[PDB]
Amino acid sequence: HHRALVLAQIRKWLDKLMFKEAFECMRKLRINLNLIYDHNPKVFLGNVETFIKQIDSVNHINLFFTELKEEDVTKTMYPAPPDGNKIDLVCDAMRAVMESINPHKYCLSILTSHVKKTTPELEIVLQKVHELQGNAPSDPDAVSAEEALKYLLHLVDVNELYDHSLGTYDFDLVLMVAEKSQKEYLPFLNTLKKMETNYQRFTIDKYLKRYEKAIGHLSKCGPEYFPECLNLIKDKNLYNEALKLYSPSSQQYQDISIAYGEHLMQEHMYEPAGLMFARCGAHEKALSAFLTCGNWKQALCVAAQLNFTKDQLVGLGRTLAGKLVEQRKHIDAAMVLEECAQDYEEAVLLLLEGAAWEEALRLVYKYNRLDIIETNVKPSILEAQKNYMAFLDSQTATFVVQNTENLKDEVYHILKVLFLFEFDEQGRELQKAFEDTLQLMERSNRRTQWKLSLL
Amino acid sequence: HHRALVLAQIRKWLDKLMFKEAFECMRKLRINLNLIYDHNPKVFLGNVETFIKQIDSVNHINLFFTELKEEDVTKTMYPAPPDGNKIDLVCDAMRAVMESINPHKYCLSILTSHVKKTTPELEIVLQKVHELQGNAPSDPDAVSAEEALKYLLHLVDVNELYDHSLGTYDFDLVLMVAEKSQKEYLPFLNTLKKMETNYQRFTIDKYLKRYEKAIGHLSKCGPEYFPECLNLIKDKNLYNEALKLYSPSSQQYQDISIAYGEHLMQEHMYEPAGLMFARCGAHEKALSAFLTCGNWKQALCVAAQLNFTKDQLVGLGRTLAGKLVEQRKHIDAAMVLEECAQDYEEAVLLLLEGAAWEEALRLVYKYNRLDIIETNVKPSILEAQKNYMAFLDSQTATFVVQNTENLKDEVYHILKVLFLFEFDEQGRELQKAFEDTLQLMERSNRRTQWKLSLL
Repeated sequence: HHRALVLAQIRKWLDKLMFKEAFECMRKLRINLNLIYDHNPKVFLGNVETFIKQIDSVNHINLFFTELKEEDVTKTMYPAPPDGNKIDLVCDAMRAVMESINPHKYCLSILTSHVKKTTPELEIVLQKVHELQGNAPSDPDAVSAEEALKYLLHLVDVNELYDHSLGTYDFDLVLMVAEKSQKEYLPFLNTLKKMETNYQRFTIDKYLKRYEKAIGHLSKCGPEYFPECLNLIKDKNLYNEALKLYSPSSQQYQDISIAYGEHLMQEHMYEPAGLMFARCGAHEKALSAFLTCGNWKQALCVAAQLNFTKDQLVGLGRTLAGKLVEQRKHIDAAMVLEECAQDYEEAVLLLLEGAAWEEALRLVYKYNRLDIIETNVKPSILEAQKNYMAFLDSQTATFVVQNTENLKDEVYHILKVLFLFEFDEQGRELQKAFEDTLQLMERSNRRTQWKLSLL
Repeated sequence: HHRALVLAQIRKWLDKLMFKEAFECMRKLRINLNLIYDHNPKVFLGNVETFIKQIDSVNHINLFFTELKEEDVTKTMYPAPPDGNKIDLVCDAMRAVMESINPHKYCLSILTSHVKKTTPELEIVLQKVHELQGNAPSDPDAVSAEEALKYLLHLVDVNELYDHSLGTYDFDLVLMVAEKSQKEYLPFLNTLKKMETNYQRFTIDKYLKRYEKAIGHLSKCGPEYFPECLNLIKDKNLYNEALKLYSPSSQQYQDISIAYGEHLMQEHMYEPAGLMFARCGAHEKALSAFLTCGNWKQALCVAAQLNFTKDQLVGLGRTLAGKLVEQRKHIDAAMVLEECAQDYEEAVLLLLEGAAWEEALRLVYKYNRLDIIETNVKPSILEAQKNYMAFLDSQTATFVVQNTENLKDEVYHILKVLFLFEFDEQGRELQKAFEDTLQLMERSNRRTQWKLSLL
């Protein structure tokens, strides 16, 4: 009972926005500092200004930062009868208030609110410690690039604080960190200095594994470096970000576009590669990329961009109809056959293979081939008939989620051609049949019509 | 407590399949007879044979029938700590046992199990009382058509028992009912007798409102009666059942088919009418029926069955493309325009109107009209772009069931033509945009891909 009396107090203090009283006492009985947020997140955010202002101190408001955990201490350590990420909301919201009130007094704390994010923003923290090199000192009123290094050192690995210096490119800043911490690193700098401005920065970023940026340099230190650069891209997969670098219509932006074709190819994402080849004017490549997947619409555009003869098109049409057949895209294969090669007969058989009765039939009359009705169309209907019945045992008796309400359309369609051809018996059979096996599904769909009043 | 002791007994008797003990006692304290089924339906059905056999009596097993209600007396009157319709299961199951054991002893009861169904089968009951006229008497061992009328009279309205006599067509049976019950009905019979066999039965069925059967007669009493008959059909809507009457290829089956066309027309079910006209060889009618709805596939078949000129087809194609446009079926309207009238330009604009970018574009190259890309295609893409963004505020902020996962396809499709045309900015914009407004929907879909690695 000795303890619960204190925590009571603290919960009432934080309730009356008295953060100092609460905090001063928490720190003296070593109670965890998260309480003062976790006790009520919606209130603490929305009163950050009056929080910051009550612990003016920078030791105190940094001691809060180090102690701040992702987890709610109200669930576990101090049991009690948001927007998103906690560490981030608090580091952000707190920093915006410190930014406003006095960026110069709170420098060391604003840096700490970058280092402590769920993904420490050390890139940003060092662009800030760099600016402290220029425009300093303005009296002991501000903080020097060295007073901040002493402090950051307690919070950031030394190998990681050094690796990030180099990121800024400012060498005096880079020395500052090695000397005010961990002289067999002087070889790197002393050869680095002897590189031209642009290629020096490339080597630094390729070394820090920052490839997207390291390309942003090699693109500037000359055209005899384009091959060394093209390599990086090829196998760091920097295709997207390298295109925005060189001007379009450049013979350099051209090679990067082809290599992106070739990489997309070798990755079995064939359609994107066909679109890239086709944009950068590589028609012969885009045609065999569009062929390998079943994109005939595009395939025929690229083919016109190459001026195929009426025959070379007939030949192409066939090749595609094959690729589409082996992708079970029968209706599509038929429509490339009747468009490109005027193969009336093959098209009609493929339409029937994909249960396109009405279109299978339009073609028959468009060509005086009424003989096929007997040979192929009526037999193909009657056989589908059976495969549709046999499927309503197979899927009725033998039955989680049954979307057999999407052959709702397909039955509608075959019912009409059944009636047109005097097959009433099997018509009424399927009508009745599909009806029951469709309502006989109510336990614990849509209103779209497929019936034929004619049966 | 005086009562619950008895009901206890009865529940234990019915439990030990002792129906007689139970029943004998139920009838003496006027307990409701439903108890002996409602106490356990799954058991009583499955022991009907031993039930029937224990009340051999026919008074007793008829007294059960009259007392049998649809409702469970176990829920209400006698509270207790199936397949379908109760009255029907019991009347059926009980009748099948009485049929087997001795159709002649149980005649009066088998008739009662027809009269008591949820929809009393009086048609069937009278075909049975008719058969008792022929093959009688075979001693007092059976029941005469008159001994059954005395009994049925207690159970069936007299006007309804008479109306059904006439249904059997046997006049001696018909007299039997009027005399052994309610002589100013003799005019009907005495003129009815003077009709030929077939037309006499027509008049009886038209009088009993049994039209489907009354047509089955008029179709036989001559060809000068076809007009009187055709009328009945027209306005009793007996089109389906009248077709199975006359032989196909009959000029009588022809007129019934047209009138069914005309009736389907006047009912705004235009597609069925177009199929009927088209089956019975009424092409000119089926063409304007297929036109009025948007069925161009069929429309073009019927048109070939009439040998339209190359021009009369161009003209038809246009007419359909209009009907399809006013049914917002843009892609279809375009495909009738490029097929029937070779209107390249109109088709391309309509495809764009229905967001068929890839097919809109195939056409452009199939005709050297690259100028349209500028004038019409690129502008139409960019505008869709906006209507797709503006729709992701309109449908994201302003939001039960949101199937905005079916424009999943349509975005995929427009993304590719965006990239082909150097519109990366609006590409990445829509990619990013649609992505969030698609995941930002998780609270309390599919895995189909629409992304472009190229953005």
